Amino acid sequence: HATGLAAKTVEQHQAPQDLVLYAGWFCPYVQRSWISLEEKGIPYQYKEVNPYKKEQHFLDINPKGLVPAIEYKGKAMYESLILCEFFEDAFPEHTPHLLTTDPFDRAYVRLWVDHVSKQIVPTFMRLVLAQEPEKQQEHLADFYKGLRTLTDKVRGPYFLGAQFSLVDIALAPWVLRDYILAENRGYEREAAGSAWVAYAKALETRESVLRTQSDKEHYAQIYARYLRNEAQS
Amino acid sequence: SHATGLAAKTVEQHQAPQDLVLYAGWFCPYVQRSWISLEEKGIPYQYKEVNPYKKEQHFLDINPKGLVPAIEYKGKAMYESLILCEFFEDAFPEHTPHLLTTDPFDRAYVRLWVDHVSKQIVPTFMRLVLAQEPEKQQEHLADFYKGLRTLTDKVRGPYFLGAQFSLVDIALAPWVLRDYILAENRGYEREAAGSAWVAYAKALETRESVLRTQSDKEHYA
Ligand SMILES: N[C@@H](CCC(=O)N[C@@H](CS)C(=O)NCC(=O)O)C(=O)O
Ligand SMILES: N[C@@H](CCC(=O)N[C@@H](CS)C(=O)NCC(=O)O)C(=O)O
Repeated sequence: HATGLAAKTVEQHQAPQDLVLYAGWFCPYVQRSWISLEEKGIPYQYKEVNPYKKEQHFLDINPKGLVPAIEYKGKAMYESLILCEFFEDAFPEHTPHLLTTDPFDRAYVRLWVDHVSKQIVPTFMRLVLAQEPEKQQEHLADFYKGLRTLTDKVRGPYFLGAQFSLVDIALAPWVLRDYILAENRGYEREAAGSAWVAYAKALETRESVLRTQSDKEHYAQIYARYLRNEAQS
Repeated sequence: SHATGLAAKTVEQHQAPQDLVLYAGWFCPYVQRSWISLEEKGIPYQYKEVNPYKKEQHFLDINPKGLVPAIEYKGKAMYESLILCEFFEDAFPEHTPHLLTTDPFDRAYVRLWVDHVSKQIVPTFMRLVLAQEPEKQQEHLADFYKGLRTLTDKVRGPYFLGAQFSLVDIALAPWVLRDYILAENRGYEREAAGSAWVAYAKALETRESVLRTQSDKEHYA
């Protein structure tokens, strides 16, 4: 179960609601969708899914079995980024608009969300799973490269500037987890450049992000998560 | 090096300058996705052919990654076919049809299945072209059929959502137009994927906006 401030948030979201969020406290993809709900003040019921003992209703409405998922007005959806966009569409008067209202900026947000999903997050995983120091160093260099492609475009404090957006939300969960890299894979924020130092700090101090954060897990736990993902591959 | 057939007429019809400039390659199925959306929605555009062997400096200036499709609109530029398709919905909100629908849940549903097209079906198709060994080719073809049935399990007909044409259809159509490559070179035939695939491919490749973007066929080279 969730701990820290996240435990407070879970306890405040036990009541039934039209929107049900099927979550895992540990899951960074869930955190993306959870941050969006906390940013926009959308009402939601939080249900904790134990992946080792998934309940039957969850599987009926969500047979692929991933979190996050939602049920809303009797229909179900999954995929963290799709849910983030769905919250924008389905609660149109619940500001902030995390894609902006501007058509080009919305496209630019989607482009850089894609960079997070395609480059940054997969390399984070490959670095955790790299075994030889040489392969670890190669994947760490690639992590820096992918971080720096993004920080080249960060206006500050957030990706678009003052306006928090889905680019920030897509990435923030992995900032919260980068102590794993610092403690086990030779990473330091400073080695990716000062812009990353400042942007990481901005993401991890965002109040919505803090409200979804549990106590730090151990390396063995996340490594176990990645081996389970491999086993489901 | 230029569009042919029906596509050459469409190109000829879009040489005048417009607010929206589409940087295109006639052969590119990703370009076709974005081109189809413009033709569905009646958005004014100017078509510019990018020859990949001699890219204009201005195209590289405003689009350093140098991919097509790309657009220039109001001094700003963007690329990635599906992002452009969503951009057309947002930037031209009164040009119907709304190819992701106007319903929040159905929009998410469309996004989910565009992803399955984008992340599963098209990559498998591409692994099957490049595979050379019976080993990888037999595997990728089986995978390809698996992805098609999974999709046609949800096709309502004539199109993915039913009567309403959508970005799921658009994301896949260019590879329906190209599946003769698989048929002539990799043991593929629509009929092995089920009657539903046969009908849905027919529906996609007879779509007027699709036909407008269709050049003569290329060879396995
Ligand atoms: N692409 C998905 C990834 C979601 C995902 O992989 N979630 C993991 C937990 S972090 C999961 O639910 N795995 C299924 C399981 O452990 O049984 C998304 O963006 O939501
Ligand atoms: N993910 C891109 C793929 C675009 C792509 O690969 N375009 C090819 C043409 S089919 C290209 O421009 N390659 C660069 C070149 O050949 O110069 C999209 O969806 O737009």
